[PDB]
Amino acid sequence: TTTILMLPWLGYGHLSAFLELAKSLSRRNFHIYFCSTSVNLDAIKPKLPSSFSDSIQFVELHLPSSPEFPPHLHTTNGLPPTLMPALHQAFSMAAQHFESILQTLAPHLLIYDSLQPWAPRVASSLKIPAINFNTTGVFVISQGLHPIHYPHSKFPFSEFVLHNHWKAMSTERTRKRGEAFLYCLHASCSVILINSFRELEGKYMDYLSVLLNKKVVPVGPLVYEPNDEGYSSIKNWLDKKEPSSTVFVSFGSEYFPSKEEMEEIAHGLEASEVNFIWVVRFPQALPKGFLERAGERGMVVKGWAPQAKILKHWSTGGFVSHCGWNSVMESMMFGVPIIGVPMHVDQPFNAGLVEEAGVGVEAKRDPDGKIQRDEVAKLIKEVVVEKTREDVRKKAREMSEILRSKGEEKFDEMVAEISLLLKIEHHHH
Amino acid sequence: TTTILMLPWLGYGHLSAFLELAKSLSRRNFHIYFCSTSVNLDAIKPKLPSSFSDSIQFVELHLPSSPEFPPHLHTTNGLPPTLMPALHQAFSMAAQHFESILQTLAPHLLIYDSLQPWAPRVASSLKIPAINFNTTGVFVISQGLHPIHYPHSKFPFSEFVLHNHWKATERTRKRGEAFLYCLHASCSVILINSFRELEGKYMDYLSVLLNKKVVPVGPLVYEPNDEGYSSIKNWLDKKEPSSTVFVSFGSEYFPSKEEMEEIAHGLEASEVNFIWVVRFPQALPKGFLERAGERGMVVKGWAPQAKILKHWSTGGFVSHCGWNSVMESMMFGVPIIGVPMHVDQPFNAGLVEEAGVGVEAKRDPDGKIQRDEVAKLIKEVVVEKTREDVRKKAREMSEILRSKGEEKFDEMVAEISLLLKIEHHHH
Ligand SMILES: C[C@@H](CC[C@@H](O[C@@H]1O[C@@H](CO)[C@H](O)[C@H](O)[C@H]1O[C@@H]1O[C@H](CO)[C@@H](O)[C@H](O)[C@H]1O)C(C)(C)O)[C@@H]1CC[C@@]2(C)[C@@H]3CC=C4[C@H](CC[C@H](O[C@@H]5O[C@H](CO)[C@@H](O)[C@H](O)[C@H]5O)C4(C)C)[C@]3(C)[C@@H](O)C[C@]12C
Ligand SMILES: C[C@@H](CC[C@@H](O[C@@H]1O[C@@H](CO)[C@H](O)[C@H](O)[C@H]1O[C@@H]1O[C@H](CO)[C@@H](O)[C@H](O)[C@H]1O)C(C)(C)O)[C@@H]1CC[C@@]2(C)[C@@H]3CC=C4[C@H](CC[C@H](O[C@@H]5O[C@H](CO)[C@@H](O)[C@H](O)[C@H]5O)C4(C)C)[C@]3(C)[C@@H](O)C[C@]12C
Ligand SMILES: C[C@@H](CC[C@@H](O[C@@H]1O[C@@H](CO)[C@H](O)[C@H](O)[C@H]1O[C@@H]1O[C@H](CO)[C@@H](O)[C@H](O)[C@H]1O)C(C)(C)O)[C@@H]1CC[C@@]2(C)[C@@H]3CC=C4[C@H](CC[C@H](O[C@@H]5O[C@H](CO)[C@@H](O)[C@H](O)[C@H]5O)C4(C)C)[C@]3(C)[C@@H](O)C[C@]12C
Ligand SMILES: C[C@@H](CC[C@@H](O[C@@H]1O[C@@H](CO)[C@H](O)[C@H](O)[C@H]1O[C@@H]1O[C@H](CO)[C@@H](O)[C@H](O)[C@H]1O)C(C)(C)O)[C@@H]1CC[C@@]2(C)[C@@H]3CC=C4[C@H](CC[C@H](O[C@@H]5O[C@H](CO)[C@@H](O)[C@H](O)[C@H]5O)C4(C)C)[C@]3(C)[C@@H](O)C[C@]12C
Ligand SMILES: C[C@H](CO)OC[C@@H](C)OC[C@@H](C)OC[C@@H](C)OC[C@@H](C)OC[C@H](C)OC[C@@H](C)O
Ligand SMILES: C[C@H](CO)OC[C@@H](C)OC[C@@H](C)OC[C@@H](C)OC[C@@H](C)OC[C@H](C)OC[C@@H](C)O
Ligand SMILES: C[C@H](CO)OC[C@@H](C)OC[C@@H](C)OC[C@@H](C)OC[C@@H](C)OC[C@H](C)OC[C@@H](C)O
Ligand SMILES: O=c1ccn([C@@H]2O[C@H](COP(=O)(O)OP(=O)(O)O)[C@@H](O)[C@H]2O)c(=O)[nH]1
Ligand SMILES: O=c1ccn([C@@H]2O[C@H](COP(=O)(O)OP(=O)(O)O)[C@@H](O)[C@H]2O)c(=O)[nH]1
Repeated sequence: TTTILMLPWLGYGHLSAFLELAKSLSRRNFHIYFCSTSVNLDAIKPKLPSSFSDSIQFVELHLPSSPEFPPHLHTTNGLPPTLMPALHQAFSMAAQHFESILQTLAPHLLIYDSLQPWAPRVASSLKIPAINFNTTGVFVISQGLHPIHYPHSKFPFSEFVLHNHWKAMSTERTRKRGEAFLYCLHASCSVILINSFRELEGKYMDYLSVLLNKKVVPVGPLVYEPNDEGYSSIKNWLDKKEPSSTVFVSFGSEYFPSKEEMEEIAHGLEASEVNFIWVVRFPQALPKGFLERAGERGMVVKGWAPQAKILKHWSTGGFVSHCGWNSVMESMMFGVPIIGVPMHVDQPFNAGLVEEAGVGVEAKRDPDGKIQRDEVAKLIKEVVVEKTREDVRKKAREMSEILRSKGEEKFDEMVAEISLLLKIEHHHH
Repeated sequence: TTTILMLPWLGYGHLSAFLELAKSLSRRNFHIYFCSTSVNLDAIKPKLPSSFSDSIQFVELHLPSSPEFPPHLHTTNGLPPTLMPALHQAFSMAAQHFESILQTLAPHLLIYDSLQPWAPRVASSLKIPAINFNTTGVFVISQGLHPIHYPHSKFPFSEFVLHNHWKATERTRKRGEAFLYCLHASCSVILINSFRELEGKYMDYLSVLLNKKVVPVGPLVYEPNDEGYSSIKNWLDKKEPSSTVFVSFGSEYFPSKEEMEEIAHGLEASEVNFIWVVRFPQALPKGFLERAGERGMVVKGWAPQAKILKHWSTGGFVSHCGWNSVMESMMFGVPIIGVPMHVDQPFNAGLVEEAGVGVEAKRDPDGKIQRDEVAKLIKEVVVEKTREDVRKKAREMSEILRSKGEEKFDEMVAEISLLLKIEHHHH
């Protein structure tokens, strides 16, 4: 039995995408060691059906621990942003435990995320072949690598323009971050895997492959679908609404919008008169009277909501989303138009790809980089409340039809590449 | 590797349901020998993706052959109804070749259909455990078995009444004895293509009446990925959403000229868009296609039923209510307009109506189809959509069925595991 150890970065969206990939490999008769910190393994375990537990086994990675940084903070999920430097420093210090895990389990293959340059170095030292898996889409990576080779040329194959707000958000420190990220891709054996699909990003995949001089293999759409978490009361509330009348509002697992940002979002929801379910979180807030004036149109869920189940409900007509890639992939699969309110990292590029595909719209920031309640209201009105953007709704339906038609063949290329790589390395061993 | 030989009855609907069940066992690491006549194996091979061919292997069963009854007629698909006695007799005579196949391949398990009492007998003689798999739903079986045990009491848990057209001695008893033997002879359990949200109380009742465990393995529904589709798709793409009915009477029925006349006039009066599969043995009123214009399309011989039912333009399914077609329509959320023809179909239409995911065009007292019934129901369900209730339940049923996954086969796999562990001891 061929064994693969999988090492996602310590973020919930990363663990989620890796676990969907783990199931696909389990269905192809691989045995999977799924390796993360205990707090992340606990968070993702409800997403693993019991039928997989014989072939997908959780392996705890130990980070350095202190009473000031204890194991329940060894995740980006709800982490105070100012502990991100500590979290990254401790993850890099896990390389010795990770070496011991690889020596004990001796897996045939390592699949690793793009935030751990040490991981393919440890694997190589044990003669364990290793492949990089990216849980972003392709667009953002191609946009970052293009200016390195073509500093005086516009990015081709897109009219996307990154807002000045993110253009400025020591160039030497920024360079070293990019060198570590690219090393993870560059070090990958023969191919890199990425959670995307050609109908959406084929031209960018081909370009990235030319730029990196490595084959890019899509393995998406990777989308978790559950089989209470508070859904019983949420479903009963959604059941009282008209079809396609409600927006779900969420900024993912590792972002806390500021008070000023929440004000613009809240006033936008209010002016649109939409029904809304809004997940509000606080690290491990709303205008006075906002909920009271919303009345039965609004619901705030504290901490966490059953995102997939809400997006699949017949009452849901829109998704006000930070445009994290898993959330975008879910919304496309479920056919819910995205109203993009991107915040940072890959999100503004994801919102631009959503907009260019015609399956969603982006709420634009003002020149000073602030969210605009007027934009948010206008786009919710057009996409959900009055539905004058029938073009967006049609493209969203058509994309979901495309994504629902994909099956296990989406993994054929990855499996063939893994097979070839292990047969070659067995010779060289 | 545990091996299973599967022996459907020689009908396309049966091979279809058996192949979907074969795929589910293959994903559970069984090796499948899929056994049927060559004409049937040829017909079903497009529905088997290449990824399965290493673990689902086709095995040819030979029936007796003659120039008057050659191998391309060894199927009910498009077969002249007056050759059905010959096909059944030929299938019985295949029991010898079937024994040789079981001896050669030595499968660990036989799964067999309900039209071959000799099959579990051959398996038993070779000490091969055998399980019956039914490609109907359960309602029809419980309705047939109930009056045997309760001749003076009405069937419970349903108000369905079988029209006198289908109501109307020793030969009938002998047919029922052979069918029930297939179920009764099954080892430990019978398998059936159904699911509890739709037929739970009937499964429980059948299990009591047969004194055997009934294990559901449904919904079993083929979904594809040309065969004419590219042109049909371009035609559907020009229609309004949910505006079009697909019309089909399955693989082994040819409606009479009289029936075709009533269906045709019902379609015309409704002013619905329609795609209608019309077949001739291995027809329409004069001017009907002309007057229909671009509203109607006749497809000769065969159509990509699943792709059509899944299209955004399809709002209804005028169906003979064969069980695979009912299961597909429920899975895809398309309301059924039932025009059942024979065998289990009037019972299936009754269950559809009871569940509220479709409606049944009722026949006249003398058994004739009524063009006014067909037109009225198409108008109410598809064209005017005043039966919002039917469309909603169809949608809610589609969501239920889409929520099911690989767990629907857990009970079957566990029973198979137990049965083989027991019989390994005894042999
Ligand atoms: C800084 C360097 C690695 C940083 C890490 O360091 C590692 O640390 C040690 C211990 O930790 C490890 O043990 C490793 O040994 C050591 O890593 C080695 O680092 C050397 C360079 O120091 C590589 O040579 C060698 O391979 C690699 O192993 C880090 C973060 C851990 O410190 C990065 C890795 C990805 C990479 C190679 C990119 C992406 C891909 C490349 C480009 C430049 C040019 C090429 O691209 C081609 O250029 C043509 C002209 O335009 C195009 O025509 C064509 O299209 C395009 O393909 C290429 C594919 C090589 C490019 C943009 C380079 O600028 C800079 C590179 C950014
Ligand atoms: C691989 C690289 C990713 C870079 C890409 O980003 C990613 O891109 C998205 C795709 O779009 C992804 O999906 C992720 O979401 C997104 O990642 C997030 O990005 C946001 C803001 O951008 C952060 O807020 C958040 O935290 C981070 O996770 C990028 C920037 C190219 O885009 C990661 C980022 C953090 C980082 C730089 C750490 C931490 C700090 C560094 C170390 C190595 C050495 C240095 O650190 C050493 O240690 C101490 C630091 O002070 C000092 O003592 C000493 O001087 C120094 O040597 C250094 C500072 C460079 C170290 C351990 C590196 O190996 C590996 C790095 C892990
Ligand atoms: C198991 C039984 C199924 C009976 C059930 O039906 C099924 O129920 C649905 C579920 O709802 C299913 O899904 C199927 O669609 C539906 O099936 C179809 O039903 C329609 C009309 O309803 C036919 O048009 C069509 O053909 C048939 O497939 C039923 C009736 C209970 O409902 C089958 C049907 C035919 C039959 C009776 C044959 C053929 C003929 C018979 C033999 C056995 C012995 C006899 O043979 C004679 O033996 C004599 C010596 O004793 C000789 O004198 C003589 O020469 C010889 O003929 C006999 C005539 C009874 C024989 C070989 C039997 O083993 C097995 C039988 C195979
Ligand atoms: C006619 C007979 C089989 C015909 C075939 O023959 C086979 O042919 C030989 C070679 O071909 C083979 O070698 C087989 O040996 C030989 O088959 C044997 O045939 C005898 C009876 O001759 C059985 O005894 C024995 O098991 C079985 O092996 C064939 C091929 C000719 O077609 C049929 C099979 C299914 C069956 C048993 C049913 C369904 C289930 C049963 C019922 C009635 C009573 C029971 O039901 C219970 O009744 C209670 C009171 O109401 C309720 O309390 C409870 O709820 C309910 O469970 C029971 C479960 C047994 C019932 C209605 C019976 O009438 C009649 C039966 C119809
Ligand atoms: C540490 C990293 C990698 O280890 O350093 C690598 C560094 C070399 O950058 C490599 C790559 C990113 O760019 C290659 C570049 C040299 O290409 C020049 C080309 C565009 O020709 C134009 C040139 C001015 O004019 C053309 C002239 C012939 O007319
Ligand atoms: C914002 C969002 C983040 O999620 O977008 C990310 C995107 C920007 O991706 C950046 C990444 C794909 O490239 C990083 C790059 C900017 O770093 C430069 C470094 C690798 O140069 C190497 C080497 C010296 O260059 C050789 C050159 C001098 O010839
Ligand atoms: C009348 C019902 C509902 O109105 O519809 C009939 C239809 C549902 O039948 C389909 C079939 C599935 O069930 C028939 C079979 C279960 O029993 C038939 C019986 C006459 O054969 C003799 C039988 C073995 O003998 C047993 C005993 C009397 O010896
Ligand atoms: O309240 C919530 C918020 C998020 N999610 C899930 O968390 C994932 C978030 O990943 P994404 O890539 O969208 O963004 P990230 O959290 O990485 O920023 C997605 O699977 C969402 O469905 C959820 O289930 N409930
Ligand atoms: O033109 C056609 C007619 C039928 N079918 C398929 O054939 C099966 C018919 O089986 P059903 O149980 O509905 O009735 P039967 O043919 O057994 O009477 C179903 O999978 C249909 O999708 C098809 O694909 N194209």
